[PDB]
Amino acid sequence: ENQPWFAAIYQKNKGGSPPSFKCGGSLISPCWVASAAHCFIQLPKKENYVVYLGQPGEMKFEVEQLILHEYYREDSLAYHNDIALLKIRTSTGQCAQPSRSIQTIALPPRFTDAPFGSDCEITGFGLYPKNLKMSVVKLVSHEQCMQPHYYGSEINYKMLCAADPEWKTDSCKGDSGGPLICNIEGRPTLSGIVSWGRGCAEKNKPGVYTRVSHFLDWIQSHIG
Ligand code: NI
Repeated sequence: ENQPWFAAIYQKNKGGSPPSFKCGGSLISPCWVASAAHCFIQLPKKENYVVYLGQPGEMKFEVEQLILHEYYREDSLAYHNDIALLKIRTSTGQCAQPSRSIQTIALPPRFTDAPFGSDCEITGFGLYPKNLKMSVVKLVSHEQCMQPHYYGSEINYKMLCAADPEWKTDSCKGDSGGPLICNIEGRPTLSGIVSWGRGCAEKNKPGVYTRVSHFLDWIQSHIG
């Protein structure tokens, strides 16, 4: 749901109507929100979007800068390098200010003993904020995909593989997207980037997430 790190990105609608909900993101820095690049590739300009933080919510930000990954590409199977950075700012010129309703979520450690983490949950639907479920999932390596029947019994959880062009993925390519959270070292962590749409909440066919840990450098190359 709405834990202090959740950011609701909206797309400024034309005319007098109200902006519509677009895709979700995570507050990784007081001045930075991470989200899916495929939510912006069709309108790549900063001024068409407004992010909301807090409990609309407790804080309104306009995006001073919109950074899509330079190697973003959509083949007919999945979104590769599907990651985007939003530098947020208020009308008063301030960035997001920490509280008990607005906190930053931890980024993946560069290295840890159990890289996949524990109790991983994806965000997604089952059109508007709060039809959003957080479904517990099972991250897997590319070897347990395409053939999980050769590794274990079937459970009612969805399996997800890290996005990779060399290994055929076949995952839903929704028009929306959001964060994948795992518990690394006992702390909630922005582990992945998933897409929201039809076929994105289904359990029997494995899906695909953009693995945040593979972009650390890139991220920090824009945050530091
Ligand atoms: Ni890895």
